[PDB]
Amino acid sequence: MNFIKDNSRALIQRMGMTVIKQITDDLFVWNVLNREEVNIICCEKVEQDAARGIIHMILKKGSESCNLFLKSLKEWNYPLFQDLN
Amino acid sequence: MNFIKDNSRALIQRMGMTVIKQITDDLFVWNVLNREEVNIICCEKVEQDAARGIIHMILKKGSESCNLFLKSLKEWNYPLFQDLN
Amino acid sequence: MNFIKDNSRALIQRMGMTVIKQITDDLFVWNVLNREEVNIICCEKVEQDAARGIIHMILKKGSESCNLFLKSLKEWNYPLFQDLN
Amino acid sequence: MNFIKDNSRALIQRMGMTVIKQITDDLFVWNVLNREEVNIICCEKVEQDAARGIIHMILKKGSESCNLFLKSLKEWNYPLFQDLN
Amino acid sequence: MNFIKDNSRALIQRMGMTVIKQITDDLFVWNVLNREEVNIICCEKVEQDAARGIIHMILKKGSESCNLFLKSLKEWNYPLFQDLN
Amino acid sequence: MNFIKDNSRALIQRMGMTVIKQITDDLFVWNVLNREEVNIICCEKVEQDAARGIIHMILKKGSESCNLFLKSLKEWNYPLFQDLN
Amino acid sequence: MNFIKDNSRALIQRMGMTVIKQITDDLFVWNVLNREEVNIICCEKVEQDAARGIIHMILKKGSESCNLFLKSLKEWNYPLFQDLN
Amino acid sequence: MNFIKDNSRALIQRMGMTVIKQITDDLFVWNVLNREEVNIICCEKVEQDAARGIIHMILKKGSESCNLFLKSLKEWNYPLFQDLN
Amino acid sequence: MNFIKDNSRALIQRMGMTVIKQITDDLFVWNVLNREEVNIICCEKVEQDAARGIIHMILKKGSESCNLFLKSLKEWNYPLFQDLN
Amino acid sequence: MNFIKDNSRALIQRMGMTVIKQITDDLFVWNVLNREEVNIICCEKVEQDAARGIIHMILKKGSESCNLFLKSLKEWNYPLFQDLN
Amino acid sequence: MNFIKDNSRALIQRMGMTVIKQITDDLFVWNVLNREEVNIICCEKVEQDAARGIIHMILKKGSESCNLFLKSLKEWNYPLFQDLN
Amino acid sequence: MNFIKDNSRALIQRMGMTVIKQITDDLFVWNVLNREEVNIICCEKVEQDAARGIIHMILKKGSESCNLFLKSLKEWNYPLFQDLN
Amino acid sequence: MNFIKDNSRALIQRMGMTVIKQITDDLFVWNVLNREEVNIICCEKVEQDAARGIIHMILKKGSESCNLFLKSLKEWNYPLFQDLN
Amino acid sequence: MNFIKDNSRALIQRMGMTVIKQITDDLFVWNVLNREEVNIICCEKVEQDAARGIIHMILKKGSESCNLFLKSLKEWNYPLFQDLN
Amino acid sequence: MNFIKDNSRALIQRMGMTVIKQITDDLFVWNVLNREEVNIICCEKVEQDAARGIIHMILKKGSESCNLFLKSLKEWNYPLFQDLN
Amino acid sequence: MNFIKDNSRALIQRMGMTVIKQITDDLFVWNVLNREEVNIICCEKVEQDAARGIIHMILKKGSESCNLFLKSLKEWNYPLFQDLN
Repeated sequence: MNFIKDNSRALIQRMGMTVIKQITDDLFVWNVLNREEVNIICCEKVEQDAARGIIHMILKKGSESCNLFLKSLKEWNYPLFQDLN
Repeated sequence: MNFIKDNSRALIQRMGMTVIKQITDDLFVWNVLNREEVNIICCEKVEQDAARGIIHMILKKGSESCNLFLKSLKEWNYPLFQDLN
Repeated sequence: MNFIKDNSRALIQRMGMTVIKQITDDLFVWNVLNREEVNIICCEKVEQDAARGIIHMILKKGSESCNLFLKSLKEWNYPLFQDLN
Repeated sequence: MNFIKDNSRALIQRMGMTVIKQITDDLFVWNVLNREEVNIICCEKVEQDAARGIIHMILKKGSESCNLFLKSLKEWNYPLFQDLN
Repeated sequence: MNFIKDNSRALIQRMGMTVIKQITDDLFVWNVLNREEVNIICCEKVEQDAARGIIHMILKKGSESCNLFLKSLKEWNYPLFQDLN
Repeated sequence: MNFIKDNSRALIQRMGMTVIKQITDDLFVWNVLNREEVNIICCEKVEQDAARGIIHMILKKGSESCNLFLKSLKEWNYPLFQDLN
Repeated sequence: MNFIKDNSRALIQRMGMTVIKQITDDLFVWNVLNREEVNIICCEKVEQDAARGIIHMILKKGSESCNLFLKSLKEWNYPLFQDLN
Repeated sequence: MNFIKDNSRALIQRMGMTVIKQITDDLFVWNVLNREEVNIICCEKVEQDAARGIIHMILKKGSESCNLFLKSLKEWNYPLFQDLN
Repeated sequence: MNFIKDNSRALIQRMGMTVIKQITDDLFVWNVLNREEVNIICCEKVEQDAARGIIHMILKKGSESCNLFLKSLKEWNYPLFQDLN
Repeated sequence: MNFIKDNSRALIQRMGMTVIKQITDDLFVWNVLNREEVNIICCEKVEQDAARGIIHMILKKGSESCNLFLKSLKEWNYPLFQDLN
Repeated sequence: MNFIKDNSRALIQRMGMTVIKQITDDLFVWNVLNREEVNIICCEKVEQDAARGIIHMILKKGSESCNLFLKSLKEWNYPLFQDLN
Repeated sequence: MNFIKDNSRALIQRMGMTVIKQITDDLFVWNVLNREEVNIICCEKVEQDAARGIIHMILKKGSESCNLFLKSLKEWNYPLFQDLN
Repeated sequence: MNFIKDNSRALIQRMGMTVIKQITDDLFVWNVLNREEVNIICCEKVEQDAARGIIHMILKKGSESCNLFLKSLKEWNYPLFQDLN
Repeated sequence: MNFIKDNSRALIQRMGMTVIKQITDDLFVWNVLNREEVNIICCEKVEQDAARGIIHMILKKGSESCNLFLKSLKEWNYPLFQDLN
Repeated sequence: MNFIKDNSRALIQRMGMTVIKQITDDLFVWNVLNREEVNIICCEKVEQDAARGIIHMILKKGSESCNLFLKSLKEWNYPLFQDLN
Repeated sequence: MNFIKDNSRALIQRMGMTVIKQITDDLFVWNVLNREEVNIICCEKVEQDAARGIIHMILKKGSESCNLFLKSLKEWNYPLFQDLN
């Protein structure tokens, strides 16, 4: 995805932990991330580090699986994604 | 395996450490890698280096033992293997 | 132990940190693990990594000392060990 | 359980703390969760985090032990489970 | 201390947070634990984790300093220590 | 700063978390620490560890930026800074 | 760059890990460092070692690509770069 | 120092991380360890490994600089040093 | 190749190990280097020595096979190759 | 020693790094290994390689100095040495 | 041995260093290779060179001593020896 | 062979040691070179000298035995032999 | 330098890696060691070997360039250099 | 050259291998030494022997080609050449 | 020396590289071996070969200079020299 | 000796350099070969040539001095001498 890579500087900044545990919920229900790739993200204390944990697991997982993150970002935390565009 | 060799440039890139410790779990349970060939992989810090550690232990171990890696890659980290095809 | 090795793929998955700090309690009281081999396990953040930390310290410690783990798994977290069989 | 996994996005959202301390009561009386796996759940402040604490302790504990959660969800908080179906 | 080590499985279970903040009070007044070794114990949320925090700071601090814990356990929470013997 | 370095043993001891989240407020408003260097400090549980987190981010940030910490310590928690001198 | 080389003794000292993971974010978005040259930096535990990891990847990458580091150092951690001049 | 070397087996065992970050505070204020030799110690996860990190930096730093460690061990964690003698 | 030979003084200097293990990945997938000619390169500790290991295996392998190195250098580590021209 | 040589295949397998840094502690306190012969062992990443590092420094150091290893193996990691016999 | 000689082209290719240090362990315990004939093998950096080091020490050592290598290859690295046949 | 003789100026130049130890592997398995005619080649330090060692042992060994070298050069180091034609 | 040569037995012993990467920082900023003579030092695993790597690059580089090492040893690791005199 | 001949006793002593592989890089780029006259130098293990290998290939190659060595010695390893004068 | 010659079979066996680089340190500080006679010893890969390198440089260097080796062997690696007698 | 002469065709073939430097160690300690008759053997590069160097120095040195070779061949490299009989 070109969108996630170009906005990755702000998506590791303004994202926030309270939506990261909600986005990685929908990424697990849709069988993208397994349980142990959630525990890599959600166990890190700083919200910027868990934001680095998702995005580098998105960009390795194809381009069609980048969408299911971005569909989960337009549902949870829409005012970021409205301002991100 | 022709599949692992041709995709080895991307499989050392998009694989990720969180699944490498999960794939080398199933490779140990199925008696492919012993314990000391897991410690060569999982002790390396960069996730790209542990990805070079598995694949060069796969390609030396036959062709029928390449499958048990690839069966473990369609279970753990399927959105890579879906996008890898 | 043949039982721990064959189920090691699921025992690093469904085990959970809340019982790992309870199993390695009973492994320390029964003088299997010393204190520094508990700190290797319990300091790791992901619950799958501490689960890899116990099991690879069990399989190196004999076969009769594998039982004291498995006796501690039928006391703490029995619904796993009921479903594991 | 396929039911808990597919509805896990909504079950960490609409569940609520007042029933989570009541469901983990029945999970303790039926010897699924011990006391220390209740203290992992009930000590977390946000009701969404304790909801993530139960469900990831259910999915690791077999499939037959997923039912005793779901029997406790049709007794306590039935209007969720009526609307969940 | 042989007594604390042998009962450490139950002392991290039945102890309880409400006495752990009272025992580590008397351990601070008697100059065993400083303030920062109380903050390691009392900031942990689960009462079993703060119980692991005291006991592993007792067993490292000599054998004569194990007594001042045990004198503080026969004053605060005597019905445990009565049933512990 | 010679003042912060010489008193750093007591400033990681008597500082306290309730003022550390107030000092790192004024350090963020004055554009010294960004948001992610606050999350390194304030997410640590022990108040001595967050006190080690500020001071080692002060001493790396110049000498003129050490003052804005010390101006924020004479406003918030003056009875320490009165007794520190 | 003459500026980075002459200040490299202090830039491996006062830089700090919390900005190094933020600078190497902007170095990746601007296509200077790929992902595996971030994992060489950010996986090292000491903040001085990750600071040696960036700067020796800057000085090998041209002189015009030294600027994009220095533009990212005047945005993230400006009080260093103000005091560095 | 003959005292630190002979008790180094127990000083890497019973020391504990909560005092190691307090001893290496006083070792930095007294200009023995610089900042990067603290980051070698305090970034290691196991408390036994950070205890190996101090003592092997003491025994290389003279004999008169071994005292300032031992003066900092009779202030912080005296019940060890009382029982160590 | 005239380009690799003339810039070989800087290509053994500014190249870096983190891209050398990535370039020799693409050189192996495209059947230029076999596995044992990668192990000559990647096992050498200094990044300048592995850079001498690739280039002297390029210049012996034809001129049309020099391109596949240079195509792999415009993909991995482009800011060198941008500044190299 | 006939015991160490005959069991050297399993002692480089089931030993584990967490006890190797504890055995080479007691080997240093008893003046068998100096500091630089510990750094040969403990700096190697794989736990099997540090296990090869001790044993080949034992078998070169006499037969009476093989005992002090074996006394340190019956104290630290007794369930191996119980199962080793 | 006719088997080792005919497969020596692949046994210096697919063998791997992680099993070569494990095979030459069992060759030393069974008194085939002494210590200095292990140091000829295991000190070579490329895994293909240590594989040339074993096999040319096997073929000089009789035919009955070729078996103890091949018994150690059916225990360590069986998926090669399964695919080798 | 007319092909080896005419290209012998470049085959002692661009060949490389890493393939010379691989070609003389296949020349030994096919019973062309014995072991002592490999030790004449592979013990020479410069890769150009071992390249002079093979080719002058090829041209003395018939013309039909020149092919088995050239079949081993189209398998190992094909990009030379592609560019050699 | 007579001072470095006479104390070279202790300077390869008590120096330590954490200051060797800091001394060779200042030796690079002052244009004594280039980058590839740092990679010879800092890539060696044992701290005694990197200490042998600096000192034998000092004694070959003049006598006036021995001072810039010794000025960097009185800034970084002064308690050694205080005890060295 | 009179300068190289008179200082050849010290230039085979204080030169060092890490610059010899860097000087013979620039001697190859400037078409003085071909590849096989580098392999005579750089394959020798002792750094004094490779230093004898360059200088006796300089003094045979004219006097105007002695300069390109000496220009490469004032760029790489200037503190020798500063102290050599 | 009669002692070194008679024990030279075991001193090239049980000595070990980690003390050989420490003994040849003290042999250089005491002006026995120059730098180039250390590089003959320490550059050899097998620890038995560097042990042959010292002893044959001792026996050529007088009998009074054999002592300074043996004084350096009773300081570094005393448990050999205790068992050697 | 009739045994060495009749097996001299295989003893110059299967012997190997790693034991030849170990046999000529024991031949020197027992005052058979002096130092200069070791340097004739061990300086030859091919292991078959050093094997021709020992045996033709054995057969000239009596018959009772042939035994001390053969006693040193039943200690070092016994699996040859077991298969030689």
